[PDB]
Amino acid sequence: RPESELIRQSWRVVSRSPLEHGTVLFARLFALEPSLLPLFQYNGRQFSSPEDSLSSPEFLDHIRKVMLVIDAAVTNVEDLSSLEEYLTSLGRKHRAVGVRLSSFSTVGESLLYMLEKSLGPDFTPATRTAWSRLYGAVVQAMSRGWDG
Ligand code: HEM
Ligand SMILES: [Ar]
Ligand SMILES: [Ar]
Ligand SMILES: [Ar]
Ligand SMILES: [Ar]
Ligand SMILES: [Ar]
Ligand SMILES: [Ar]
Ligand SMILES: [Ar]
Ligand SMILES: [Ar]
Ligand SMILES: [Ar]
Ligand SMILES: [Ar]
Ligand SMILES: [Ar]
Ligand SMILES: [Ar]
Ligand SMILES: [Cl-]
Repeated sequence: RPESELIRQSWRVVSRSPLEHGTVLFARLFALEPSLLPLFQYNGRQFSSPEDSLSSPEFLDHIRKVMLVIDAAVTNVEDLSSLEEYLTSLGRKHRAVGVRLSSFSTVGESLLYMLEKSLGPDFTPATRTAWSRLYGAVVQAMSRGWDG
């Protein structure tokens, strides 16, 4: 398709520095939905503030994990059924830790935000539409993990 190369092309520069870029996504995510912060409980303890999360190795390791799942979705953009299985399980786990399926709309806007900010003029409405569709495919697959 042409959408696939829009995604592949947009992801290139972001994918080279995954923690720097994922740190934008999370900072935006906590700015939109502060109530996500307490859901990371490493040694059953809660982050008081967003800048607290950024000092946590485990938290930063979760940013890399997110970005690796996105790298998988970009990799397999033309055949996503393969990931469907993993993604339902991923969804299950995120129900187990306290994530409300509604919070993933905030995730999508954070991912668009981060991409818009690294691409500037290159993130065209077509690029936005391409990502919104891929992210949608991801979220359908993970939401099976709440039930469906
Ligand atoms: C509101 C958004 C999210 C919250 C609060 C959240 C929270 C968590 C928590 C608490 C864990 C277990 C602790 C840890 O491994 O670091 C986890 C694991 C994970 N998260 Fe997230 N998460 C969210 C979104 C995402 C998204 C969007 C992705 C991927 C696209 C993702 C990928 C993962 C992965 C890969 C793991 C490892 C699970 C496993 O295989 O054990 N997370 N997340
Ligand atoms: Ar991320
Ligand atoms: Ar953050
Ligand atoms: Ar991962
Ligand atoms: Ar993955
Ligand atoms: Ar994703
Ligand atoms: Ar999880
Ligand atoms: Ar996320
Ligand atoms: Ar994401
Ligand atoms: Ar998205
Ligand atoms: Ar995605
Ligand atoms: Ar997917
Ligand atoms: Ar997602
Ligand atoms: Cl490259």
